[PDB]
Amino acid sequence: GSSGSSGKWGLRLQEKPALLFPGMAASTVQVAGRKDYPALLPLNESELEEQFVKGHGPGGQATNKTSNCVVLKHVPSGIVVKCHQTRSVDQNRKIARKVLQEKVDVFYNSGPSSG
Repeated sequence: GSSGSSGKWGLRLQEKPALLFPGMAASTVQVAGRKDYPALLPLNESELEEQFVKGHGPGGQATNKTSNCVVLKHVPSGIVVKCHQTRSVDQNRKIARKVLQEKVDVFYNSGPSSG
């Protein structure tokens, strides 16, 4: 075997610390809080397609009969509705339009329903 040594002497220096300065304290935007800003959306009546019931085809049970049942649906939303309030087609149209408007509103303000 063998051995050895190394008397590595040395010196050092230092001084007192100095002062510092403060930093900025900015701010930023927050969440919306709410999430249902829109409601009862404008349903353009000139953008809809209606249908009229004259009877029903062979379907066994039920098989609807001739009535002033006006049918209305939303094109982009595909939601359909069948209302019958009076014997007047144009009165039933209005009533069908308002009920469809309520349904399309939530379909735009929210998502689908199980699908």
